Amino acid sequence: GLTAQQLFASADGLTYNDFLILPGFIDFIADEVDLTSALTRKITLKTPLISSPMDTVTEADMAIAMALMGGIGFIHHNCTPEFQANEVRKVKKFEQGFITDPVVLSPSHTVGDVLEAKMRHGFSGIPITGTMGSKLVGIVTSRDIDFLAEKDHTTLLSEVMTPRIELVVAPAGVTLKEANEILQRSKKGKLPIVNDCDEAIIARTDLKKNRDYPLASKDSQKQLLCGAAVGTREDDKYRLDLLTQAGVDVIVLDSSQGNSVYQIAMVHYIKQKYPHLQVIGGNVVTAAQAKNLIDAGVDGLRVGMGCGSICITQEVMACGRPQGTAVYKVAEYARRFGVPIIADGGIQTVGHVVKALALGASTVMMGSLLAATTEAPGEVKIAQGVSGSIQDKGSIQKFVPYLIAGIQHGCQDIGARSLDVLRSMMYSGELKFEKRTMSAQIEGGVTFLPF
Amino acid sequence: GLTAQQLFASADGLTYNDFLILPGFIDFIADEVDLTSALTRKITLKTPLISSPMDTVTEADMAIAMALMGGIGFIHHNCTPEFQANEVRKVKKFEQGFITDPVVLSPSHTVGDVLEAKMRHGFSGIPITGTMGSKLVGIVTSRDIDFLAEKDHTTLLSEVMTPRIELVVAPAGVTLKEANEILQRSKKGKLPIVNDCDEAIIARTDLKKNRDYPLASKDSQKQLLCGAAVGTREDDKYRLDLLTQAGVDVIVLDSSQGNSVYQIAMVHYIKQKYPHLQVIGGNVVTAAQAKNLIDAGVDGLRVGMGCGSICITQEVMACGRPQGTAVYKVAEYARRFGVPIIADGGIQTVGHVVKALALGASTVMMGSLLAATTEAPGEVKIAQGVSGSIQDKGSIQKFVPYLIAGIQHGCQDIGARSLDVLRSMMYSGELKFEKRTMSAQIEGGVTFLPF
Amino acid sequence: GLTAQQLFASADGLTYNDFLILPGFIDFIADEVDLTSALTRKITLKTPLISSPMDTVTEADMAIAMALMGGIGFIHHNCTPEFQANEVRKVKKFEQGFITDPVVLSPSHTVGDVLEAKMRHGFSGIPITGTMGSKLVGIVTSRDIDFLAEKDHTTLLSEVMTPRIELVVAPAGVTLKEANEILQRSKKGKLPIVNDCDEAIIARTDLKKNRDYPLASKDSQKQLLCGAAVGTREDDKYRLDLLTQAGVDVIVLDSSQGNSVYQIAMVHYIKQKYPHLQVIGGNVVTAAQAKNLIDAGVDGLRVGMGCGSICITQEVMACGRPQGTAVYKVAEYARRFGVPIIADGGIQTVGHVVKALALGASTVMMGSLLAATTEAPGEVKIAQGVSGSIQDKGSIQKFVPYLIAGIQHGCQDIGARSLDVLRSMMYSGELKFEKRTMSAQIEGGVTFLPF
Ligand SMILES: NC(=O)c1ccc[n+]([C@@H]2O[C@H](COP(=O)([O-])OP(=O)(O)OC[C@H]3O[C@@H](n4cnc5c(N)ncnc54)[C@H](O)[C@@H]3O)[C@@H](O)[C@H]2O)c1
Ligand SMILES: NC(=O)c1ccc[n+]([C@@H]2O[C@H](COP(=O)([O-])OP(=O)(O)OC[C@H]3O[C@@H](n4cnc5c(N)ncnc54)[C@H](O)[C@@H]3O)[C@@H](O)[C@H]2O)c1
Ligand SMILES: NC(=O)c1ccc[n+]([C@@H]2O[C@H](COP(=O)([O-])OP(=O)(O)OC[C@H]3O[C@@H](n4cnc5c(N)ncnc54)[C@H](O)[C@@H]3O)[C@@H](O)[C@H]2O)c1
Ligand SMILES: Nc1nc2c(ncn2[C@@H]2O[C@H](COP(=O)(O)OP(=O)(O)OP(=O)(O)O)[C@@H](O)[C@H]2O)c(=O)[nH]1
Ligand SMILES: Nc1nc2c(ncn2[C@@H]2O[C@H](COP(=O)(O)OP(=O)(O)OP(=O)(O)O)[C@@H](O)[C@H]2O)c(=O)[nH]1
Ligand SMILES: Nc1nc2c(ncn2[C@@H]2O[C@H](COP(=O)(O)OP(=O)(O)OP(=O)(O)O)[C@@H](O)[C@H]2O)c(=O)[nH]1
Ligand SMILES: Nc1nc2c(ncn2[C@@H]2O[C@H](COP(=O)(O)OP(=O)(O)OP(=O)(O)O)[C@@H](O)[C@H]2O)c(=O)[nH]1
Ligand SMILES: Nc1nc2c(ncn2[C@@H]2O[C@H](COP(=O)(O)OP(=O)(O)OP(=O)(O)O)[C@@H](O)[C@H]2O)c(=O)[nH]1
Ligand SMILES: Nc1nc2c(ncn2[C@@H]2O[C@H](COP(=O)(O)OP(=O)(O)OP(=O)(O)O)[C@@H](O)[C@H]2O)c(=O)[nH]1
Ligand SMILES: Nc1ncnc2c1ncn2[C@@H]1O[C@H](COP(=O)(O)OP(=O)(O)OP(=O)(O)O)[C@@H](O)[C@H]1O
Ligand SMILES: Nc1ncnc2c1ncn2[C@@H]1O[C@H](COP(=O)(O)OP(=O)(O)OP(=O)(O)O)[C@@H](O)[C@H]1O
Ligand SMILES: Nc1ncnc2c1ncn2[C@@H]1O[C@H](COP(=O)(O)OP(=O)(O)OP(=O)(O)O)[C@@H](O)[C@H]1O
Ligand SMILES: O=c1[nH]cnc2c1ncn2[C@@H]1O[C@H](COP(=O)(O)O)[C@@H](O)[C@H]1O
Ligand SMILES: O=c1[nH]cnc2c1ncn2[C@@H]1O[C@H](COP(=O)(O)O)[C@@H](O)[C@H]1O
Ligand SMILES: O=c1[nH]cnc2c1ncn2[C@@H]1O[C@H](COP(=O)(O)O)[C@@H](O)[C@H]1O
Repeated sequence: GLTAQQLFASADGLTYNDFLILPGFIDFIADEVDLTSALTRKITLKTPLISSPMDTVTEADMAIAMALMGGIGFIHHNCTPEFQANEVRKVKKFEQGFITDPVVLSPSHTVGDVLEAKMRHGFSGIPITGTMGSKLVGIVTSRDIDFLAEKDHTTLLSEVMTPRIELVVAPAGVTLKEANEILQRSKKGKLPIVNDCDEAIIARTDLKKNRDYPLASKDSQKQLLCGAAVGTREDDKYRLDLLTQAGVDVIVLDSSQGNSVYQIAMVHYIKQKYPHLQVIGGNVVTAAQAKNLIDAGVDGLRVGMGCGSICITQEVMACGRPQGTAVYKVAEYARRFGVPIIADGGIQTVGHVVKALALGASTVMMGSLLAATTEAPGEVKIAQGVSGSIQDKGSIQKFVPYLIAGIQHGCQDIGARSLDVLRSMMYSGELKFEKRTMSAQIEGGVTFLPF
Repeated sequence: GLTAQQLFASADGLTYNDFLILPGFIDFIADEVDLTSALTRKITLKTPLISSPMDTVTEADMAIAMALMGGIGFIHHNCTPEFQANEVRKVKKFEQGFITDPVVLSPSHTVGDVLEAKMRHGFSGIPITGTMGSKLVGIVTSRDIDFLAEKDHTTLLSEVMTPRIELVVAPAGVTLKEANEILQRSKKGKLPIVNDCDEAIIARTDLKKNRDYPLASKDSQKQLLCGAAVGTREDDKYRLDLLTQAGVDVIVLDSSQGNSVYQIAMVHYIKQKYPHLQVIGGNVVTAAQAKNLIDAGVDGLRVGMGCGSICITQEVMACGRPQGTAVYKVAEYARRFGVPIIADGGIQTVGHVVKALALGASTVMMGSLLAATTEAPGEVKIAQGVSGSIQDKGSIQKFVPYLIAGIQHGCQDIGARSLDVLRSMMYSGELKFEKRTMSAQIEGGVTFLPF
Repeated sequence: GLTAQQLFASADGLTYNDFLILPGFIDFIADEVDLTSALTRKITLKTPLISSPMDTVTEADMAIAMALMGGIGFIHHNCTPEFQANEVRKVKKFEQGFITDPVVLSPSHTVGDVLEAKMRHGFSGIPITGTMGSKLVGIVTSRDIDFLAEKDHTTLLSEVMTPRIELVVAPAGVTLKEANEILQRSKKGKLPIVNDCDEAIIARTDLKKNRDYPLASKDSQKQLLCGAAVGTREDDKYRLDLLTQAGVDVIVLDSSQGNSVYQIAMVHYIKQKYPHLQVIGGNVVTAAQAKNLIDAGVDGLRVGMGCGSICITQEVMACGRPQGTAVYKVAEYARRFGVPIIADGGIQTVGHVVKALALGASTVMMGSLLAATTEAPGEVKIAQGVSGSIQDKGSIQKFVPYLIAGIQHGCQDIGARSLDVLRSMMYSGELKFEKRTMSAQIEGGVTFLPF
């Protein structure tokens, strides 16, 4: 076949469908290939898959799911800054380990107020001055509240709490694993971490979820990694603070055409106000474009212009690049400076994901391929997109594993035991390509139900 | 408008789409109308809706769901008798109240065996001679087993059980509400009901589910009502016993054409071997047909021939009846002997359900309208059906409430405050009808998403 | 429901799809219903089904098949009279019992001539003056000829015949059953029936075929009943003789509109030149039309005008009648004089056949429904038909039994144990009908594969 360099020296407009990969020597099982990949210069993920920040794709629910499956979710603009910050708060509060700021109450409150807290925040389990300085009086939970009816709005916590002397508690200074051990071998669900003066909390739901989700992408504090997209205008500097107060780990600068003085200024702003925050540059399709955002200190580069399944940018603008050529030509340069690429748009099926991953992309952000799932949101001003529709596609819980299995099988029967080794062979020529004619693409095709 | 008698005196082939109902005097809210209806002569349901016993509709999962929503599910033939009995067992074991036959173990077993029981039967909580005579040694549960790894298959229950002296227990003789009270005000999930000699169990999951499902159709023992369809041949008499050992409450005799000596013999067999079982006659579309099955002592009558969304019986047979005319003409006679009718086939939307309910049907069985949901099964020999397909329709949990809301709104704006009063007015003329021409049906029609 | 008289008193244009039959009391198995029916006043058939004489439906092969399945075949006009007579000869020679005119040879012939006879006539087994007066010299057959190669065209029958002294033979005067017994208990295939002077033949193939085809419609001489369609012009009187020399049993007078002086003249000609030949009148759709052909002495009446699946007669002519109304109104009168009716055109599926049989038709003739089968032929001048096409439909051997099964099931679940009792009930009101609206026909409908 043809090496990547020889394939892309043709100067043709090679998208993904314009070439294939010649298979290799299988030497391992379909479940042994490692999918480890980097979302950012200082964030590593188990699943290279990402969810694109669009109004009908990525909100708190999709971010929760995609962080549980080892990926990540980026939240969108079509909402108020307060709404975006609230969604990020939900994402980071889904699974938390140390519950350092419970929904605390004072013994003067009422079971009706406990029910109100259950509705508004979701938790029926809340410890009972009503601040993070109160020596425990007790705890309330579903098993203390549930049977009460017609009397909740008139019953003090006095009649239903658990007096602390009956509680099991732990000291302030024990590590998380030790607190988990004390919780596990206490046959109870909540272990308040208390100070020597008797003034955080760890739950069992977090451990059950750690069981249920082996690949969940968690931070150093056992909270789901979350990201957010911040614009380039002046107003964006209040949105950025309102959200970074929520602790977003990575931000993608949202812009159709990335290379500009404006995004460079926004970078120089972020990388000087919050030096520990990780940034992703704007959509570039050229090494000359990416040079500026790399010199600006950016840690990752979104790649793709006009190749979206919902994007008519080429039609309306006469600018862009073929998807696969852009991805290869940009990643071959970004790789020189440790900057992950993200192939955005153009991905219709798992073969496209595998092609993009082999072409240099350290991760892959997808849009419409993830839309219409049960977790997705919903049930002059020249335009650049179409208000399309997609058929129902089920839950991410069932869908993402299909993609992971497909990528692993592809790596198996292409001969790569890891997504790093795959790229190594590609950049060393041990992996081979061949172009496809329209008749060949016709040949390679055809009630289909993969699961 | 036209009374029901005057409408059906026309002798025309009036299906549901061939007439409408003139609205009346609204005097109440959309949520005040009562939907109480009888599935059988001695079974009353909260939701008149039923799920038809077909290979791609009704299995254990669908029956569980439809019993939770106040309806009922009938299990099909396309499987072994053992499979059908197992499915009925699952349905009756989903929510049980008194757990009279737990998955009991002996202290000589192993945590690996507890995990095996969790996988095969589903419960991780099981009490520990290992029979229903053992004085309790302890109990095991997720909070006793979960943290164990690489040692489960070599650890006796000695290291992990809860010694009984630490357990809370109750005496044998307390009523279910008292046992529930002791469980609720003990802050624990399992209360073994023990004899005075210290040799059943009630869980908290049943009470949580009773909270979550107010309208769940439960028997006198707090187990979901379940049904099964048994044929008419000689072999069916072993299937009938193998399933009635599971405690099916109601049986529908499955046959295209009901009136026959064969179904009469099967009736006379059931109603003399298991006199307490309730039977539903075969598909009849005529009062003369229904006379025989009524005199045979049957308690309910399935109605509908050739009107199924997947049925080509008229095309292949030249026999049947128009759906609405059959339903009215048969129910007007069955009503004379307290026998509920079931309108089967011909129902595409909620208006059809409302029409059938107004026409006399005490309940309504549906096929394709419920197919393709997340809960449904799957992902010469002259034929009478087609292997069709349906688009995804989501979960029953979300779908059935749409139907209940629609039927309630229909009753509201037709002026009926209950499904009994609706039928009373219909049979007394206070409810009025009018025929529709093809142009009128064209007029009354038209991206649609009801929820 | 509605009696036939009340249904057809509506004066509407009721085709088959415009009403249904209400079911009744099943009292027997699906294979117990008798399908005996009369093709003509003096021909009774086991299978009411007939094949219509059209260029693309009925030739020798189709007639052979449809006579084997208990029906009959009528041969067409689109060919020379010699061709039609030859086709009838093939039909009557397919299975023959007494082979009274074998392909006889003289011992001076050659094995090459035996092969030539095998190719031209089909039989490799022929007895060896070479006329029906020769005292047998021997017989030749595949087992005497097959191994010979490169020498067949130069070998006399002397080297290969079976000398008569080695043959088993029977006397002239034995009945067919006795000769068959002698053949069966002789362990050989051909038994020459010889005169006392030692000057017919029976094969084992005829007995094997009598085994394989229990319902085959055979004449009094064990030859397949065959028919032919003869025009009404002057030239047709030579075609009639050229074919009646072949022994056609029944003739259908082919004409779009039957009632005319020309067809009456043709009747009066046939019924006076060949008084033993049975005739079928021209297409009538009215009792006033049928009166003339009945008084002309006709023995059967083809019914149907403009209702063919390939006929545009109404469109081009403004004349005809609705199919079901015509069939009922004509058969109710013809029945008065023992004349079978034949419902032609309008039968799309088995339900149509059942409806027609219930309506009075003693038989039914089909066109396109039988076209495209493996047995069918092929692989100003105002027009009245269209050169349409049909999808492949398999062999008659498999397809006819499906129709028998369907008609029998229809009779079962409509409550008729015989096609005579069905008609008797219909004419006495024990069978009931109901009209269908367009919405009802829409309801009763829907990858379908009946076998
Ligand atoms: N990459 C793709 O495939 C693609 C294609 C089309 C659209 N999109 C997405 O749709 C959106 C379109 O981005 P956009 O750049 O058009 O929107 P934008 O909000 O960044 O800006 C819109 C217009 O204002 C300009 N602008 C940017 N920052 C400005 C500032 N601070 N002051 C003044 N003008 C400023 C832009 O150059 C552009 O002309 C983004 O979400 C983009 O990612 C993506
Ligand atoms: N009413 C409708 O809308 C409709 C239409 C078509 C099919 N169906 C369903 O499809 C199936 C078809 O039922 P069916 O009656 O054809 O199937 P079946 O298994 O009851 O019997 C098939 C055939 O055998 C006969 N039969 C019945 N019991 C028999 C016995 N004990 N011994 C011998 N023969 C016996 C029947 O009369 C029929 O001819 C059923 O599930 C029926 O409900 C329903
Ligand atoms: N039954 C149906 O639904 C239907 C409808 C249309 C056509 N067909 C078939 O197509 C063909 C059409 O028949 P057709 O009557 O048009 O053809 P035909 O050859 O019988 O006669 C054609 C014309 O000649 C006339 N004619 C017939 N015999 C005559 C005679 N002896 N002397 C003088 N004139 C004579 C007829 O009246 C007609 O005008 C037949 O095979 C008919 O059965 C059937
Ligand atoms: N309470 C609690 N403990 C956690 C959570 N996540 C990890 N831990 C604990 O932190 C330690 C990490 O163990 P791992 O097996 O590596 O856990 P993991 O979350 O699957 O993997 P990592 O994210 O790589 O740590 C153990 O003591 C875990 O019980 C969490 O969400 N809640
Ligand atoms: N109580 C509490 N839980 C929090 C908070 N923030 C995040 N969580 C997470 O809430 C998750 C579920 O804990 P709980 O709400 O107690 O769940 P539970 O044990 O099923 O309790 P109930 O909701 O009473 O049924 C855990 O993963 C916690 O990390 C917080 O402020 N308070
Ligand atoms: N443990 C347990 N108790 C139950 C169950 N169903 C009902 N009960 C108890 O039986 C009594 C019935 O109370 P209801 O409010 O009528 O319960 P429901 O199941 O919603 O309604 P019904 O089915 O009409 O009894 C109460 O004491 C319930 O707690 C069940 O599944 N499990
Ligand atoms: N233990 C037990 N439960 C049963 C049995 N049959 C039905 N159940 C039902 O199982 C349901 C769930 O109870 P549990 O198994 O305790 O569920 P849980 O409290 O979530 O406990 P885990 O399954 O250990 O997580 C209840 O509604 C019981 O009625 C049985 O034989 N044993
Ligand atoms: N020999 C012969 N058979 C005839 C004739 N007319 C009809 N048949 C039929 O031919 C059919 C087949 O008989 P055979 O020709 O002997 O068939 P076979 O036994 O397979 O013999 P081979 O053709 O030699 O293989 C029988 O059903 C006969 O009735 C005729 O003139 N001669
Ligand atoms: N050689 C020969 N004998 C036949 C044929 N048909 C019937 N026979 C004989 O004639 C007698 C009639 O027996 P049946 O059982 O009535 O035969 P069938 O053809 O199945 O039925 P029928 O047509 O009613 O005579 C028996 O002696 C048969 O062997 C035939 O095609 N060939
Ligand atoms: N540390 C503790 N020591 C003693 N009792 C406690 C402690 N924490 C909570 N409790 C009380 O005992 C129960 C401990 O179990 P847990 O906190 O998991 O309850 P829960 O949330 O109701 O369980 P579930 O949600 O699974 O029904 C609580 O319901 C509660 O009222
Ligand atoms: N009657 C009892 N008295 C004392 N301890 C009990 C009793 N029944 C069970 N236990 C032990 O204490 C716990 C009681 O809570 P429960 O039975 O609901 O646990 P669980 O099923 O693990 O809860 P969950 O499934 O909601 O996490 C069990 O985990 C168990 O091992
Ligand atoms: N009456 C007879 N007596 C003795 N031999 C006979 C007689 N008729 C035919 N034969 C010879 O013996 C064989 C008798 O069997 P039969 O006539 O069925 O042969 P066949 O047609 O070759 O059989 P098949 O076609 O099944 O292979 C013939 O092949 C033949 O040459
Ligand atoms: O509204 C729009 N107009 C044009 N391009 C868009 C729009 N919204 C998102 N995009 C881009 O198109 C991508 C979607 O690619 P997809 O995975 O093929 O759906 C996004 O990740 C953005 O880069
Ligand atoms: O396979 C089949 N052939 C013909 N009728 C069927 C078949 N299966 C089920 N039916 C009938 O058709 C009904 C389905 O009606 P639906 O609600 O309109 O789908 C069932 O309840 C049965 O009465
Ligand atoms: O060429 C034609 N033009 C008009 N009618 C025809 C023609 N050929 C046959 N017919 C009639 O149409 C019938 C076919 O009916 P079918 O079974 O519905 O195909 C035949 O039996 C004839 O009565």
